[PDB]
Amino acid sequence: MRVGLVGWRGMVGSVLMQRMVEERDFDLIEPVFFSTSQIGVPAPNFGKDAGMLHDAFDIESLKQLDAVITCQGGSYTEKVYPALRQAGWKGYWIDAASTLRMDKEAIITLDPVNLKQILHGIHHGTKTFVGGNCTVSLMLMALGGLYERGLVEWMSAMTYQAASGAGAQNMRELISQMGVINDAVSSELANPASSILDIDKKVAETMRSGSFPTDNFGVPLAGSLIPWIDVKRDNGQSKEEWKAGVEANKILGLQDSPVPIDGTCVRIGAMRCHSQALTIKLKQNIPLDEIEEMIATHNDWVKVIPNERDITARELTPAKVTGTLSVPVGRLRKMAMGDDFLNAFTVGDQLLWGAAEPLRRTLRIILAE
Amino acid sequence: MRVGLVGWRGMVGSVLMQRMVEERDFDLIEPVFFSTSQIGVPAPNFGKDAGMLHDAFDIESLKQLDAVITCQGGSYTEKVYPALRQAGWKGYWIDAASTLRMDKEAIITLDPVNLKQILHGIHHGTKTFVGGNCTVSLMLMALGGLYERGLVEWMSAMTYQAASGAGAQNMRELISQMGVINDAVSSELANPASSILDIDKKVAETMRSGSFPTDNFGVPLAGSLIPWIDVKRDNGQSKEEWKAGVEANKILGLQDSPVPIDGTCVRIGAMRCHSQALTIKLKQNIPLDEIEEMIATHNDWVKVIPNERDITARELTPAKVTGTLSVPVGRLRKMAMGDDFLNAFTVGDQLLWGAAEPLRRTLRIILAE
Ligand SMILES: NC(=O)C1=CN([C@@H]2O[C@H](COP(=O)(O)OP(=O)(O)OC[C@H]3O[C@@H](n4cnc5c(N)ncnc54)[C@H](OP(=O)(O)O)[C@@H]3O)[C@@H](O)[C@H]2O)C=CC1
Ligand SMILES: NC(=O)C1=CN([C@@H]2O[C@H](COP(=O)(O)OP(=O)(O)OC[C@H]3O[C@@H](n4cnc5c(N)ncnc54)[C@H](OP(=O)(O)O)[C@@H]3O)[C@@H](O)[C@H]2O)C=CC1
Repeated sequence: MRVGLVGWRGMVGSVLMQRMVEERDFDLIEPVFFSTSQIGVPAPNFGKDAGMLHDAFDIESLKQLDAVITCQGGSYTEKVYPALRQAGWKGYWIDAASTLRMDKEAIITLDPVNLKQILHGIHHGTKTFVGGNCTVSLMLMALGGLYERGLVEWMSAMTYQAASGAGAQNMRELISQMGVINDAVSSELANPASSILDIDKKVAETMRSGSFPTDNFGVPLAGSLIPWIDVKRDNGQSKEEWKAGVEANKILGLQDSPVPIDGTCVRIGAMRCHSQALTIKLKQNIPLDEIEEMIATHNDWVKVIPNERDITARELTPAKVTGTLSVPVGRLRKMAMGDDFLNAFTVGDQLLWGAAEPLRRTLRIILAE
Repeated sequence: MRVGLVGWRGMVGSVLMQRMVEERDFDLIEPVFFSTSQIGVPAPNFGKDAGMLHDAFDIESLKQLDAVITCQGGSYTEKVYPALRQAGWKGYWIDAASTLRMDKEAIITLDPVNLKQILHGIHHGTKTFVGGNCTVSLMLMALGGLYERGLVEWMSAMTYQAASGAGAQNMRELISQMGVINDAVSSELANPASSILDIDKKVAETMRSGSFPTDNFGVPLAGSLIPWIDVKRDNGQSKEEWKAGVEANKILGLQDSPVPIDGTCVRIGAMRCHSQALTIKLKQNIPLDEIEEMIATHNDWVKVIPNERDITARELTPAKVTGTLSVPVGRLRKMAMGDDFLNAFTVGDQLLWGAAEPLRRTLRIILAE
């Protein structure tokens, strides 16, 4: 099987390449690397000599592939995908971009949750598989056990999303802002007797100055937060908040009687892990022990963290989860509103299960079929 | 009126002193400054000569006062208050500490919300007024218009709390961690050709190293978050989470039929502003227009922000709010769950309305009556 890799050099592409090498996926395929700016240059060697970098916009060369995994971006897909399908290409298009996500011909891939849907799609001619919004994937990887049993009446999700989710330059900007903040008061901080209010005044002024690097976020992120991600929609939601409801329900195949999912998506100063504080209304008053069981047994990556202070601080955080495929869920308890109200706090790496991993897994499933 | 000041030198006390100077509160009282570390030397001069520093632990001295405003802390209140009351002192004790908050002889003070209760208390013998938990005060300052009309059935609050809530040293630690993170990749941070994954790798290692400065938080805060604040309670709640409901209902005078308030309190890398994402269940389907008016007209500090991307990014954040008495609230909209489900996001400075402001206002109220 000849598999084309587009967008392998970017952020999500690099995590994918790294994962494909670790799982030795290249041993199972004939890799062909593409580029939109380094055509002709020798292709990267991840174990196999793939030759030179091909032209990512050459529909005719793309047509000779059996599948394509693209991490290039939405505009790329919009430009190339239509022309490629129209050229008669019937190969598998595995995309990280949100472009085709809601197309009737496409399946949002998150196999630990919807393997059956994916298989039925493969067995019935579906050739387009798209990774879901990073936030949706991480939410379902944590609560799949509940949704799977149709136990969720509705769910409010307040998120704490990492800078990396907006882009590599956004992550760089976050760390730069951190340095600028510290630079401004490094002397005072070194002086044990310095005034905290003096340090505070200086930090606020620094964050508010024109020199503070905010090209990418538009406003400060380090030392602050931004309660709005992506474009505004007519009902007042941001596109980020809207995606949760429509994507989760498509993944679960609940379009006919969707579960209401809503909340506020907030950008915080975390590097690359998204965390979510959920208010889950259950259709029944299930004993907490059984709830923890349903959650834990859903997949190999979710992890129920005991509702104890010390352990929660050490394991239910971005510092702990970053760079791993682990999806811890903690603070599980019934809420003051009633025993059919379940509180849950989860953390997940949005570059792995939230981006690269489903693409990886989808190729292995297709190969296995 | 002779008023003793205890804890005027610390973080909260310093914010209080500056506010008392700005409002010219000292022109209406005879201030007596107390110390827990050194006496006999001249007291601070915030306008008028106040004499020497008095022994904050001397019962006889405290008995000579008409009131005491203390920001010293609970340890101090526990040592002094009981003895002072047992000694027959009937003066007003205005406290920033949580010690007496749920005491049957104490009223939690947040006059823009419960002036009536405070006045009633003063006219009927109540001599102890305690400022509420910062998160409670900030939430009620933003949503008072709704609670005042008994329109809230329940509310789920997911917070984003600043380092200052934990203390001056915690704020310093947050900034130091930011510096350590930046230092680790400072050299390549600005080079767009360097691997963002390698940068991420180094930041992750740095945060995980034993030498990362975590003496106060125990784990990293900068670049991460900690979904647990204060000690665990027998149900699944942390003490911080538990406070919200009991304190809010006491302030509102609904202890016999309380509004269920619950959620997860999370510490994030902000300096001195607490933000909250609320899922508000209304008892009736009220037009969003009326809700906005109700919220906006409740007090002089709440500020309702249009539900638009750019204005939200610049107005509804700690960067905007820090060091000010403004309490913006935005993202107001009905949720997918139904027209009686209201989403809201608010930000407030936890050292002002969340700590110092209620104390000086209570003093002014007592002076007037
Ligand atoms: N960030 C996240 O957490 C998530 C992102 N996604 C999606 O994944 C897709 C790709 O995102 P992302 O990987 O962040 O995009 P990047 O900008 O990091 O990479 C995309 C392309 O930009 C080109 N490029 C230009 N300059 C550079 C450079 N200096 N270094 C490396 N590549 C460069 C490369 O193409 P070429 O080699 O041809 O020049 C690369 O393939 C997007 O559609 C995004 O929405 C989905 C879920 C999560
Ligand atoms: N931080 C926050 O956001 C909030 C705090 N609170 C409460 O306010 C109370 C006080 O907190 P906080 O103000 O942070 O306590 P601080 O540690 O900042 O100050 C308390 C006392 O420590 C002594 N002290 C010792 N060294 C110093 C120093 N180098 N500089 C200044 N003072 C020093 C002073 O007492 P002396 O002059 O007698 O030596 C001072 O009054 C607590 O009960 C807390 O729970 C309530 C809501 C919010």
